[PDB]
Amino acid sequence: PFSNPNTAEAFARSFVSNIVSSGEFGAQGAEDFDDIIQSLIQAQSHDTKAKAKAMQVALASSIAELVIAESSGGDVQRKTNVISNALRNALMSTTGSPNEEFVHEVQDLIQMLSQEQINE
Amino acid sequence: FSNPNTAEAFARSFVSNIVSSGEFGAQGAEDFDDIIQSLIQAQSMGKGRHDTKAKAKAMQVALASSIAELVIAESSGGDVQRKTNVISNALRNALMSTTGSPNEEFVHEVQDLIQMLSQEQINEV
Repeated sequence: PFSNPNTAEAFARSFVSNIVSSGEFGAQGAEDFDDIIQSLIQAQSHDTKAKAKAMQVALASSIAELVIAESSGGDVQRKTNVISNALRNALMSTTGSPNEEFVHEVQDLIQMLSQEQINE
Repeated sequence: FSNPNTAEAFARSFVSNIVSSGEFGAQGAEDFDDIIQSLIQAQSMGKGRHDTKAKAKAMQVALASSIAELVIAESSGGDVQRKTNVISNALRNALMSTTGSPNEEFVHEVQDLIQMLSQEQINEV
């Protein structure tokens, strides 16, 4: 989905809409996701495979870190399931595919970052 | 990384340290430069209407993960410990030079991300 800058723009709009609709995040939380995803999508703009991988991981890691920073510890599993659902749905509606690898990366990153000193 | 003037200087110093290490070739150094410059622009843009502590953490993690992923991408699996040591040393010197702390929390984040990303399907060869 991060092939086309227009597909990327369309995925971002759809993901943030899925976050707003969940009822799990307030005004500021949905805005946090929007500011961060919009920034990284815009940055993702000659390409190498290595650079594409770095940008895909930067986006996955930014989403994972927001889940932790928005959560209060005990609700990380609930917010992980809500963000996983929002992601799967936006990918499926914008691409016809659920991009399970991208979702796996975000889930793995959420679990690793729940233990980093930046989040202690 | 909240101070644009510092951010830019850190980018230049870090990339200089990567080039001087001799551990990364010309393409590697180019990939690092392009990615670190994009993530600085992202750090500024990520402030949007009102900067928040949660957004600042998300953008520091995005920068750390982008560095960790290129370490994996620029090798092909084998020499990960040497490259982790060289990148950690390049980062510490660039942080000390531009801030006067080694910011070992940020460096540890990058070392943890190298460990975890070296497991992921995107990195399978």
